[PDB]
Amino acid sequence: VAQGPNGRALAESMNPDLLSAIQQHISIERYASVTYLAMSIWCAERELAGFYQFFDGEAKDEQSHAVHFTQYLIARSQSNDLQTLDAPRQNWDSLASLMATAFQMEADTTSSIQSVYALAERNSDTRTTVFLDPLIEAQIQSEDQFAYLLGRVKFANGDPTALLVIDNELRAGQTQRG
Amino acid sequence: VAQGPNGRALAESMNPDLLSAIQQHISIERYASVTYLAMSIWCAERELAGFYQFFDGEAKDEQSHAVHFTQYLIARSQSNDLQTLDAPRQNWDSLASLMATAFQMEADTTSSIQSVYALAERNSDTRTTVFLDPLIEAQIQSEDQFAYLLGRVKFANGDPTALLVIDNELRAGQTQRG
Amino acid sequence: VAQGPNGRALAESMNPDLLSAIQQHISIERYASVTYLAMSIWCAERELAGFYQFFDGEAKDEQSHAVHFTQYLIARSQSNDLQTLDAPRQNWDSLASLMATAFQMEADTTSSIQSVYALAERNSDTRTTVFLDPLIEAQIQSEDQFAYLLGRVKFANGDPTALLVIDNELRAGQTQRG
Amino acid sequence: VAQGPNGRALAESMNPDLLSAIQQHISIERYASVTYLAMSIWCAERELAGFYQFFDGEAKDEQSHAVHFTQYLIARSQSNDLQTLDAPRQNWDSLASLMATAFQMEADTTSSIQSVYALAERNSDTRTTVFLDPLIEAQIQSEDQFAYLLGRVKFANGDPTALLVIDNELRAGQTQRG
Ligand SMILES: [Fe+3]
Ligand SMILES: [Fe+3]
Ligand SMILES: [Fe+3]
Ligand SMILES: [Fe+3]
Ligand SMILES: [Fe+3]
Ligand SMILES: [Fe+3]
Ligand SMILES: [Fe+3]
Ligand SMILES: [Fe+3]
Repeated sequence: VAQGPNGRALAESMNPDLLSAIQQHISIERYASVTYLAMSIWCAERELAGFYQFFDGEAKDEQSHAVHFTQYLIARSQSNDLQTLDAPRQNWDSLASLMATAFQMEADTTSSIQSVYALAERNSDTRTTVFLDPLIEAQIQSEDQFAYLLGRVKFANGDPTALLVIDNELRAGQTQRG
Repeated sequence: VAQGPNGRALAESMNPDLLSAIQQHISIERYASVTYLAMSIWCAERELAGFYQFFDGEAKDEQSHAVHFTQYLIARSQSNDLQTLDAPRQNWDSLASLMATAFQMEADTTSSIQSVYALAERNSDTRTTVFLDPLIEAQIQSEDQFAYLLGRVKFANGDPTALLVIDNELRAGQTQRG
Repeated sequence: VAQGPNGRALAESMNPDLLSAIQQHISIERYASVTYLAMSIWCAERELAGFYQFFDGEAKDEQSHAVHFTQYLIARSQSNDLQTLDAPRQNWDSLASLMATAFQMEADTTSSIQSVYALAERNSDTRTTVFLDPLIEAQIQSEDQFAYLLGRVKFANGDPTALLVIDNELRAGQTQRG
Repeated sequence: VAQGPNGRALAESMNPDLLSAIQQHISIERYASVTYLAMSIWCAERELAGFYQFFDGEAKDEQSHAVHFTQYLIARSQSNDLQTLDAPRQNWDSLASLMATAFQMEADTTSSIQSVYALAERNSDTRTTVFLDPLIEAQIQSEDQFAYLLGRVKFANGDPTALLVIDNELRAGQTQRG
């Protein structure tokens, strides 16, 4: 039985370019996590408690996604390589602008997964494409959700009264079209 | 015992003009169903989740009404004739405009039932007028309800803040005067 | 952040040929729905109550599948386009013949999904292939189920006694091999 | 306050032709009752226990309908006039033939109600047309039901095996399309 780069018994070798791309995607997820934390803080600074609670949960969720990817590398007997994590963006002129960055961060996370997926297909790594399938499905619902929040905030058109109403929705757990 | 046009034992013959008018009313109900689906989609596209859920339920309800009419024709030993279904309207400039079309569609559904009712009376088909009575009663409450939603949306006068408040009412199941 | 054709924030553009093919598949599902309704009616006309209840449920299910596809287009920020719906077939010489059309309609629905799937693969739209995966899986079980019902009815060889026995199975919810 | 023909306070006079027609309809219902009893007996004589139980219940139901009409005459301060009740038909060559007579008896009961209804309309007796409305509705479901039983028995085509299967359905309470 062969041993993988992390020392465990190796079911099938992984191409180093695919390994590198998974390790980088873990950084993308970790960066989304600290970005949602930064957004949580911005909302708390403006007394938007519902948005603060929503992004606090999202930061924890993105971190769970990152850890889920580190477990896949363990399961494949590959080495992890936790990287330097850049500082998040921390300043926005409005909630609409924040939510725009939020949506783009979700969409960018999906693009990263898609890039890993395409490289797995090139390498015929069916374990990885299967592993990624439910994660792409969750990204579809997250994109749908962030499009909903962004659009609802844009509909408010900067009226504080409407932003308070939406804030209370989020505090209540009303965060999707349903 | 005579057999009806659909092959079952025939309790009493139905005039072909009344049969034709019932078959056409089934199309009216099916068309209202797909119209409310189109309206559900328009609302979902604008993050008006409460209106989206309301019209999603209304599309299912109108379809149930259509099927209820197909069962009456079976019970009368008459043939059904499911027809080509036109494409619904799908574009509106505002929620007020959508709700206006919605109210008119409900009122037009009642007019169709009334036309069937009058033809049954002309033909002295008491089974059909009796069958239609509870359906007219339900139309009265649906007209009352759609007048309520339309008027409440018109009262909002296009203010996004008020439309969000109404949207949340509908998501909560608050869809009538009560 | 870019806006999609339906007005929502756009996570990733969709090729117009793939959009068109999804919109057409929605029509396929809507057409299967009204076809199963027509079959429900044919069975009710011949007092085959179990088959009537089965196809009544199947018509509702196919419609849910159609709506599920309209939600995916919303989630992708694409426009829906609800189309003219052709009239269903409504006449069969026997239950065996009806069930043959029923099986072919299920298989044809899967072919339509497969065609959408292949075009997504050509376009590298991984969101769409992932979205379609559970729906293909459900089609496998539906094909298995309709093959079971068709074959059981064919085994009956037109004996009314056996068709009554099968009818009672379906009324009892015994609709699959299990 | 005026007194009605039966001695009670009279809310509104009834035309004697309408009174006579209601009194005769009570006889129609009583005759259907003893007819279903005769049918119950014929089925019991041939060990068709499910059909025996079904018609035993139907005889009791028709009698309840008759009594319901006698209560309406009391409520209208009109006299009842319970009439000589003819002997029922008691011999049939087959269950198919019995069920044909059964369906015709139900349809004939509805015709009698319709005749009363038309005379009430001529006399503008809105109390009577309102009173009759739910009874016509119940007749629609009874006609639907007897068409179902008749057609299912005809489908059996005189095969004892299929008639036993249907008999067991009826014993189980499976007496309608559902
Ligand atoms: Fe993530
Ligand atoms: Fe996410
Ligand atoms: Fe309706
Ligand atoms: Fe309605
Ligand atoms: Fe389907
Ligand atoms: Fe299906
Ligand atoms: Fe009766
Ligand atoms: Fe009866």
